[PDB]
Amino acid sequence: LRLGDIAPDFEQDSSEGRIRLHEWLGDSWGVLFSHPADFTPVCTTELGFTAKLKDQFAQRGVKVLALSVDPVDSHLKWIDDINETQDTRVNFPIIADADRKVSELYDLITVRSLFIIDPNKKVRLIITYPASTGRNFNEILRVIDSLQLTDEHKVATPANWEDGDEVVIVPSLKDEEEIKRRFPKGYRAVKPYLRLTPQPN
Amino acid sequence: GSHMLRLGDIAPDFEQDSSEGRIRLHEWLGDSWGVLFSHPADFTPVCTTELGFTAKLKDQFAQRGVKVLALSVDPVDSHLKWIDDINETQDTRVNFPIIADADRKVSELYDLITVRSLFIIDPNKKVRLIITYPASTGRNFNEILRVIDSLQLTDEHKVATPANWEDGDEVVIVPSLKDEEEIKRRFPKGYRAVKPYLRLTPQPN
Repeated sequence: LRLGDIAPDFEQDSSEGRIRLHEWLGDSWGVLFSHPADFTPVCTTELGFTAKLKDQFAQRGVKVLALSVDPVDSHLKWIDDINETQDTRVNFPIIADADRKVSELYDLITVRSLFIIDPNKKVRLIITYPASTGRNFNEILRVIDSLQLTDEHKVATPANWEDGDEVVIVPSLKDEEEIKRRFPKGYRAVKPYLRLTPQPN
Repeated sequence: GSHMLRLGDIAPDFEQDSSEGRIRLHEWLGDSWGVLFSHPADFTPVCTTELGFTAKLKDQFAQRGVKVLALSVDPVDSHLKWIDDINETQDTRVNFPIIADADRKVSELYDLITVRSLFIIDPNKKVRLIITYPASTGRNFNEILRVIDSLQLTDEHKVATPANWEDGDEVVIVPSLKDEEEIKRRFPKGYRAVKPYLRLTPQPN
């Protein structure tokens, strides 16, 4: 699976019923989190933050699913532990991938991958962390804010950009009357290739 | 043989020209941690800002014993001109080598042939993290540092960093460690068994 590939559609059982990925997503952004097994400490804490970021995901029109190979009864029992020990409520599906169909489809055969999926079902980011190291969910939101903004405007987000920081005009946009139209907040040519503009609102 | 690198793969050695002389990767790293940053081409705005921030975190990489290399398919002369623009527009001084991969040898070897990859390399030359970001979206240098803090800690002690862990926060005892006598030795500060598989322990010294 490479960036710009279609996120392969699947049908699989889950903690919230049988799920067809593409149909469930509809026109929403997606984040598929994979976890190697239920009742694992790092993963427990990650599914905690994912549940706690319900509203943050909803604001951005992002649907979230987790994936593990353990059965539905295991997932449901694990959700009880997450809800209690992380002081939250898992609101989203954990896919029960017992037959490995979804894991093979996403080339997941210890490390775990997240896949960011756009409304046209394209993989826009693949992040793999080792088992030693839990995710930073601020970074996941900041990348989604980058992708959404750079899909809606001809900008790219610089190093250590946060929502509201100024952005660079994309290098391929070189039409000077087009640049004037598209960026009424104005821009600075710091270099021929480095053009800074306030984030379009 | 050249292929898309996976965690635990050895970061393959090479010899290549750079902005700071002809470099052999494994020899140049020695027993330090390494971060190899790729950049598709010189004079690209996101990449300019990334080499700026990378140069600003000089002290931060050196505190952690981490050596930094950039890599781009462009000659030395082009790299040196670009370093002048980076140093000036980003208010810094690039003090790490930008590899001049003009014959594409290192890019083909790392199978990087628009995205850019960073590889975190441990003392035994193993890839411990790969982050590929698309051209639209600049990296977060705070996260690269936090993951280095996680990997270094989780190599010296038998812990894993939970979600949203920062340096000095509670950690979890790796599941693979289950010998309660060994645990008692290694964690004198003690631990909370929230569940049998979720054992929280203050970050070791």
